[PDB]
Amino acid sequence: VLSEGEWQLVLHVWAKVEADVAGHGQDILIRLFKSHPETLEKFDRFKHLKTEAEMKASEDLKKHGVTVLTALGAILKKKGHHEAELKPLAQSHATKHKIPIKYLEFISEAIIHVLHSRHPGDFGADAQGAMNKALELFRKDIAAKYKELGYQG
Ligand code: HEM
Repeated sequence: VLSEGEWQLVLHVWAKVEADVAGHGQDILIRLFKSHPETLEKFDRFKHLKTEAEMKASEDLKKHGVTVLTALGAILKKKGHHEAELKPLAQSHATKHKIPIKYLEFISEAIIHVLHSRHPGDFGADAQGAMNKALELFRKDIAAKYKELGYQG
């Protein structure tokens, strides 16, 4: 599992994320969209945005970035005991949104990139390693629920 010390590192950086969720969530989604364009085509509500300027301009994209980080935050503060929060997310993303497990890896890279940008002195190699373990645990449990449903990535 993650140690209690690695969970400390994770949540100490997330409390800073919580001081500007809407800004963090918008940067993360933008980074996902540009680095991996195919993920934007999964969003009927965002599929119209072509440039980074248009993305930055959209209130609705910002609204959805808040939705995602709030849901991720609820999960991370359970420190691994997240069965009830994670189960509905896997179900929706499996059966309704149809999101390949690989795209959950892409958004995980996006989160880490943005956390490094916004919090250097605060997001050293050790905190980077803890956060990547926590995201791999996230991915690992959703993947298990996907397999059960017939979608395995
Ligand atoms: C940490 C990663 C993610 C979290 C925490 C997350 C969370 C959520 C939440 C809470 C919702 C709204 C309720 C729901 O539909 O069940 C949602 C909706 C949605 N998510 Fe995710 N999501 C994540 C990653 C992704 C990725 C990587 C994609 C696509 C590449 C994706 C696509 C969607 C879509 C298409 C919706 C519906 C948007 C709309 O039309 O209203 N999600 N997500």
